[PDB]
Amino acid sequence: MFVERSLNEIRFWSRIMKEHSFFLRLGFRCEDTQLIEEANQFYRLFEHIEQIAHSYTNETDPEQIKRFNAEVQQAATNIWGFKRKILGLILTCKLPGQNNFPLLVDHTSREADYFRKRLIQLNEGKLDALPDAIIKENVFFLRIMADHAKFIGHLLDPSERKLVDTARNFSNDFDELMYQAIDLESMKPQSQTAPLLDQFLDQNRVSVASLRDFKKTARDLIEQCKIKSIIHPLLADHVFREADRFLEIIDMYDVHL
Amino acid sequence: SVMFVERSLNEIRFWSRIMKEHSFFLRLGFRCEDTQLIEEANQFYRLFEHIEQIAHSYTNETDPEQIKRFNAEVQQAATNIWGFKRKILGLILTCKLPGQNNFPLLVDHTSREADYFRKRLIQLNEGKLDALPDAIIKENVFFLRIMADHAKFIGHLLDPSERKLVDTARNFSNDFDELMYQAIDLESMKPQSQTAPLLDQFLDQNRVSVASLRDFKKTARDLIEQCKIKSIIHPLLADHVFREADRFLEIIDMYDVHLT
Amino acid sequence: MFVERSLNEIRFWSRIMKEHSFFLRLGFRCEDTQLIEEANQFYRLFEHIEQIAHSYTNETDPEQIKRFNAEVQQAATNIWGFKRKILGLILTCKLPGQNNFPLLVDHTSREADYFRKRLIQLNEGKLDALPDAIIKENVFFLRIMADHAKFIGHLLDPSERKLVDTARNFSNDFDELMYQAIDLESMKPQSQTAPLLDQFLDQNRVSVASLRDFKKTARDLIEQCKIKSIIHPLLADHVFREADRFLEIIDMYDVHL
Amino acid sequence: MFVERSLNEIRFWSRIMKEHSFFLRLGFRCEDTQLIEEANQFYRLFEHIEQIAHSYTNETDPEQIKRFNAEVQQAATNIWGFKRKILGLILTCKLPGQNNFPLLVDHTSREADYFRKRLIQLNEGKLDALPDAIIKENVFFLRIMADHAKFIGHLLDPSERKLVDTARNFSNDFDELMYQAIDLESMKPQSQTAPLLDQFLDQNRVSVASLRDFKKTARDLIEQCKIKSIIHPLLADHVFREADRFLEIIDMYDVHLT
Amino acid sequence: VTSVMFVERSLNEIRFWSRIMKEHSFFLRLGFRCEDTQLIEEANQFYRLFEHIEQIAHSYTNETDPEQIKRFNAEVQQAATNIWGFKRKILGLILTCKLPGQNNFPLLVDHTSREADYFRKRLIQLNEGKLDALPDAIIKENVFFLRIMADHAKFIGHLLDPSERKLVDTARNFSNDFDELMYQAIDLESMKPQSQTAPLLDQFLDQNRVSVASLRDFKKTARDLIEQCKIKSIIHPLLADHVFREADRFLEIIDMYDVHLT
Amino acid sequence: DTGVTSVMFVERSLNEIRFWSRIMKEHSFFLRLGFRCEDTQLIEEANQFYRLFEHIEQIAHSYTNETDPEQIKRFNAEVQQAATNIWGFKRKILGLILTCKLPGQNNFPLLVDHTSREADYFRKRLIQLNEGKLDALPDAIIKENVFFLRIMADHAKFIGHLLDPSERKLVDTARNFSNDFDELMYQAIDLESMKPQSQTAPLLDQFLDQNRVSVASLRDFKKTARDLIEQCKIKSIIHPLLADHVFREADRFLEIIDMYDVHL
Ligand SMILES: [Fe+3]
Ligand SMILES: [Fe+3]
Ligand SMILES: [Fe+3]
Ligand SMILES: [Fe+3]
Ligand SMILES: [Fe+3]
Ligand SMILES: [Fe+3]
Ligand SMILES: [Mg+2]
Ligand SMILES: [Mg+2]
Ligand SMILES: [Mg+2]
Ligand SMILES: [Mg+2]
Ligand SMILES: [Mg+2]
Ligand SMILES: [Mg+2]
Repeated sequence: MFVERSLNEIRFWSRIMKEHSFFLRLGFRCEDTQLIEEANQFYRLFEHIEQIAHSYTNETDPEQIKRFNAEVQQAATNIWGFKRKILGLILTCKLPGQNNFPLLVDHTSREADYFRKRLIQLNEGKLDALPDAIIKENVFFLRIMADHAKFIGHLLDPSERKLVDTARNFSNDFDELMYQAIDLESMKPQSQTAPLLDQFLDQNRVSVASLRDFKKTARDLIEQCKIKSIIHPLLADHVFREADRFLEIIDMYDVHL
Repeated sequence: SVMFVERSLNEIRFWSRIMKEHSFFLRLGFRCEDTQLIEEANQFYRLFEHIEQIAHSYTNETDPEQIKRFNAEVQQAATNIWGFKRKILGLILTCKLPGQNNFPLLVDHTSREADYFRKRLIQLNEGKLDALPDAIIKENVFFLRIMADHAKFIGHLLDPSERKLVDTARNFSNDFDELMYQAIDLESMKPQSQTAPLLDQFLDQNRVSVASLRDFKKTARDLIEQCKIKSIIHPLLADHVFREADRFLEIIDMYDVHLT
Repeated sequence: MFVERSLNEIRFWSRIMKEHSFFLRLGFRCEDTQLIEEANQFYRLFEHIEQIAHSYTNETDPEQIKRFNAEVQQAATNIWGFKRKILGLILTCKLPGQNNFPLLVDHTSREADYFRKRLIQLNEGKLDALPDAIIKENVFFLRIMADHAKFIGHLLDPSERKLVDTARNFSNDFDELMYQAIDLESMKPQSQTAPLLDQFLDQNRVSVASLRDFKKTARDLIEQCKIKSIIHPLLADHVFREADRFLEIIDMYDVHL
Repeated sequence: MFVERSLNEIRFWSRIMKEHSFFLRLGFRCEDTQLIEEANQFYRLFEHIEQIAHSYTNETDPEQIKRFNAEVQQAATNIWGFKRKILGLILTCKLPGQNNFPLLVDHTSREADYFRKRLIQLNEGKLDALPDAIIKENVFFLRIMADHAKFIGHLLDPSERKLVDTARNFSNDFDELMYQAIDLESMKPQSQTAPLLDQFLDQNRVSVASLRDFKKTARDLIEQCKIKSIIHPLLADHVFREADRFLEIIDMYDVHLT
Repeated sequence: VTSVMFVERSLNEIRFWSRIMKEHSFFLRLGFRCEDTQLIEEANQFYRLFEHIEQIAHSYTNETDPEQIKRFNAEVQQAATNIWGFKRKILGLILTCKLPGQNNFPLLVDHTSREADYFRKRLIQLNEGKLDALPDAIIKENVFFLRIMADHAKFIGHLLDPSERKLVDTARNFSNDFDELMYQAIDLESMKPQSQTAPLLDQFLDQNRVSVASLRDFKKTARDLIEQCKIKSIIHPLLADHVFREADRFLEIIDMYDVHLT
Repeated sequence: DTGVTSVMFVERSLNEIRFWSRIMKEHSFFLRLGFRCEDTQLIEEANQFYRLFEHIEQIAHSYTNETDPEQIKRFNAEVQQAATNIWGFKRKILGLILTCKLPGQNNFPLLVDHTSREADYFRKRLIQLNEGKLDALPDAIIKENVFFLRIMADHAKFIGHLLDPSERKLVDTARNFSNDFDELMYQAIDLESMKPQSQTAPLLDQFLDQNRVSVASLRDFKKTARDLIEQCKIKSIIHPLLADHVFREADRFLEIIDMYDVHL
């Protein structure tokens, strides 16, 4: 259902790109003034997109929404190229002193691209059949979960030994499920049977729910200032919502099967 | 031009032998009632053995045009064995062959190796070999997975009573899992991650690991040849994975030099 | 009670022997026709024996059973001898490309032996004092438990990382209980105090009950084609019953104590 | 030797405090304008101190060296206060968005406290006798090493998995050496025998050597951009130089013990 | 009222650690060589001294005249000092290898004397009207006790028969777990007074309590298994009980402080 | 080659008695050390065993390869009764500890049982000698490794447990050896079950090979720890003579491994 889904995607992901520019900005060196401005530009861009998405509704004219999709797709492409650009400066050591992790940069670029791609599937009636969506969403989100588990463990203060270790065991849980998901993807279309796919979702579910439960707790502790970390609480909430979205997808794909 | 000829003969002398051996290994995994599948495997064995013989008869003086035609026929043999491995996998995954003995990972593994070969031939035939930074990343992302799978197969095919070597295999298994992920990340970070320093460190880190597995596979192979250890690894399988490890090592050293 | 016991043993173990003959035949190469024919021979002979034991009842003439015992006890000596001949051929590498694990072969042979000597026990009335019994069965069966955890781990498709790992944890669990059993053994009969034996039995039960559930779970998943393995739906059922059986014995030993 | 040792200590630790000033400012948010310039002030104070230290010689009037020590002591007290104040802002979440690890702020404050305490010992004639120094230096420095291994592992890009895991193994190695150090410490003066302290120095030396070498290597790969991290090259050379001084101390205690 | 709280606290402190110092006297005597008779005799007098101090501590009441309790604190603190000196003398003898054959872990001797020292310093706090405020109490007590629980896990693991592999593995896990909390506690402590926020202190207590409760259960079960003869060890049943009571003490303190913080 | 694997009746006898008599004598001291001071029956009974094996060791050392095979044969049967006696004593002690009849004593039950296994092995070896039934090489290889890999795995726990827990590095090293030999022992058990099929020269050669690297390494670790204890350089409750006692036992296992390797 094109209008339904378009707006869901955009409401969620544009909040994400908006938040991304804030985080990337926090990690720029103070003197990198052009990059700080770009970041602020993209901040307001996606902020604006966000407001527009919320002001639409299921009863909005499909054509108007197709144009919005096309427009949001172009913003998703522009934040993407911006992230790449930062990645190349960091990776060539052009920004000594800077505090963006290359992996987080690449990470946020993959989500931007997940976003632009989804918009194209929508505007093209090229959504995926259930067998393909189960594999591709999982292969995608399981890497994203594994990434978050490392961001948290890296941004936790090293004195927080027990929570650093807990995030470490989540970073290994998802490293390993991502690999099962990579194998399952190579064995397609042969792997794409009812019983293999149901088991695959079954097994991912218990972890994601656990991780989601963990990001929530972590978020509340950070907000209450109960732990030591360089984790901005908006970041903690952000990865919580990404986890929570993965879990909804997993649960709805398990209903469709 | 003559170097198109070298490179095609090297690729075929190596991978044709691998495709022929795959046919043997897969058939060894078949239940004794699967005569069609068994006979199909034997056909592919005969086919690639014959492709291998031809490839060792041609030479660096051979007409580039007859080499180019050999490539397209060999590339079609590759497409077909790939097609056949895919059908075996389908069957395993739907439990059509209860009692069969081929790991589905092994069936996808060898089928991945047929695809590698397929695409290399096309690359040569079009004169479309990758630039150094893409080759490096592409060859490794692929071969590090292969080494990772090897280490698992060895570990699963060793007899559970050979605790020390099973444990060693699992340590290798763990390292190449780790190296594949580093390569998946590099790959995602490309072209930004394709700088001289990053790629030299990537290859350096890989080389120490690959040479060590290479040595373990050889030592394993010598032991299985003399019945010094307990397993269900046919000696030729031990030799096969040792050869593919050696191949990978030469390629890394190749690129290492091209860059350094 | 000599009769109920014999038939219980024979009804259970003959099926185990029938089943080995079939598992072994699948490791045999297609060229190895004499081995295949002999294995199908032991399959047919224990199946026949299964059938005979399901026809008898606790009413049956003692002597007609004391001689069914000796019959069957010969059949178990013979299958034992055959699993041994397979072992020798495997260990000197005269059958390259076969798919039976030497550990598997020595393991069937140990089970086969166990049966042989139990029948002897039943006919000689040399059945074990309770303290000696608890230590003997547990040593034997813990080891069987420890091998099974390995066979499961090795015969699962390597792409089943989560499940391979679970089997490995069990494997280590049971190696540990066995080494504990072994030390109690050497400490016998000094170690054969009621509380020591009661603590022994308690520790082992938690693990055996775990693994039993795992096996049941795994079997159900392979039957349903939910997981990637080269474990036969029958083999999984086979180790489940041996697990199940061992738990019966443990529970009964705690009761008589 | 009062002058020698003062100058040695000052030349080393002044560069260290100057470097902290730089790392701390990198961790501040851009609107933290007063923090940034307070950091830049210490940067300068200590560069100047470093310059003066480097221009005096073993032959300088002890009375001027004594006064320099006292001047340096106060500078070290003030940056220690500055470090603590920053610790307080962070721990009460007054600075969201900032990127200085509280552990790192605490750690640099512990280094400042060490510097300042060594200047007092110097000026008072109250340096430790050997068996006390051995235990005290090691208890202190082994902790410095455990932290550094954790800072390295955290500041490494998460995708640098082999290097992340090597750093963790070093963190684990040093936690364990530090706890051994803490029990020896509790067991003193009884544990202060030549044999126990000889073996202490020996166990410790080998991981300090490996760690120094890992730091050298990390520094060189970062300088050459061969790996991914958020570790300024200078932070790499810095911890490398703290590892090296610990190792020089171990070697000189070992010589004295023998 | 306030004098009554001085008295209550003094007698709680003394009732508890007088028992501990006494038992330590026994434990250490058990680990001496049979030919070390002067040491054994000296251990035997300390047992008897704390036995009597414990007796008197249980006969005094909350109604006891504070001046007398004060005099009692001072004398028992002199006894604490004296057994500390003894424990340290022994540690010396061992670390200079002069008792080949003895069976007391030097870590244990040193552990016992840290508890002797704790007891001696609590009594001076009580007598001088100088108890820790809540923020410092919370950090000083956990720092002390976390090290104690860590040591205990080690002793259990070393004193279990090696054939008890599962139980040795649980002790060792608990040991690792408490090394970890101890080291969190040492970083919190260095970050004081900045780290002394109600929020950071509440989480510190919560995180420690999960562990201490869990080890407390374990030490009780182990104690019962040993009294019942169900497991193989060289752990005197009383020693198991002793370390259970110290865990229980520590869990009390965490609850009383969680309460007073909330 | 120092006689450990000799098949000459006299030489092998003296070698075995010289070595194991000293071992049992030292067990008599170690066991005594773990008794409560009030258990004087035990203390006295241990001192007597200490005295017996001390005596036997001096006599073994007085005999030569030239001594009359009839004397040696009677000596062996005496020494064999002695070994049966100390074995029963150790089992008695074990029984007392397992019924918790001695609260506060310090001998591990695994240690007591382990000393009774070394005793039983002395026992059975002298019976082989007198009856003329030393094992053929493929059996000796399996049987000795199974016995001695267990001895080695027990020792690395004895060291693990008797080191002060504040020696974290060394206690961790002990544990790694302990796990290695657990694993080597379980390999031998399987090898032993798979016999006589497994007794091929290639499988026994690999077995010994793998066994050797761990044994030489534990041997070296035990010599090093011995020297650190004599010097007072580490913290433990390991008597310096216990450290040397388990070094001599590893060392002998190493001769056996190296000599079997040659013969093989
Ligand atoms: Fe995001
Ligand atoms: Fe291949
Ligand atoms: Fe079976
Ligand atoms: Fe510093
Ligand atoms: Fe205590
Ligand atoms: Fe011994
Ligand atoms: Mg994300
Ligand atoms: Mg391959
Ligand atoms: Mg079985
Ligand atoms: Mg530092
Ligand atoms: Mg205590
Ligand atoms: Mg021994």
